[PDB]
Amino acid sequence: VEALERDIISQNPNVRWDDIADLVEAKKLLKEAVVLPMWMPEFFKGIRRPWKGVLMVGPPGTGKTLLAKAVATECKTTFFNVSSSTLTSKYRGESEKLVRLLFEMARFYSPATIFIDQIDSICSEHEASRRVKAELLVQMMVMVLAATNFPWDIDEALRRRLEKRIYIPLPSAKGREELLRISLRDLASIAENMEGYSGADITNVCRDASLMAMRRRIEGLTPETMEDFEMALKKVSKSVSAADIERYEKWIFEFGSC
Repeated sequence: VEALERDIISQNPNVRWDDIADLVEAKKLLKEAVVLPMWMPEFFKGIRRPWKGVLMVGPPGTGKTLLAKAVATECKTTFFNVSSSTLTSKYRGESEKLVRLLFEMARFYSPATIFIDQIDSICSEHEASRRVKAELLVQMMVMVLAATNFPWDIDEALRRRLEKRIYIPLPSAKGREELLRISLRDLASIAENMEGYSGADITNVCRDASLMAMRRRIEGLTPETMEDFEMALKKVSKSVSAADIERYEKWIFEFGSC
């Protein structure tokens, strides 16, 4: 199916750079994307070129899929929001040669970016998954970006194809402080308290801390806040264990250029 590719994947129109805090990661993803540079080596000189594959690896809740659009929007490229899990699911019939055709569509549109979310979920209809991996290989001007919350389950075959591998981490004490701000409009001691908490764990621990405690004590007593935070801060987990965070750091030491 050609026409239906255009409405969902080809265009989910991206137009922003700096958003949702995460200032430390955005920078890193901005130093390796090198937009103000990257247009130029693309333009005229060879021997020095864009990365033949960029793998974003890291913990969830960092929203790397947003960071994809955030890169493609600055280089003024046509953006492709292709899920890796979507090709195996939505197209059983030999329509998977449409990975190749997809790349052909990218070449057609001069500036292009092909983001593949959930790369890890490929080898995991096995035969279909085997075919699509092959089409992805033979295909790999444009730009190709990948994303995985499980870098370890990426096979060594597609891994090598990824030239640049970068770690997209959780918000540090400064992001999680400002995420606290965004979720509310005293925040300092709360932010530095414990690492690991992702933006989602933050933007909900606020809500508990906000009124699940506040209203409860005004609805509790008679008719006729900082304490609540720490109280309801330990009624939520991080959903990313220190050991799991320890895992990403290890993978990026052994396969990533950090």
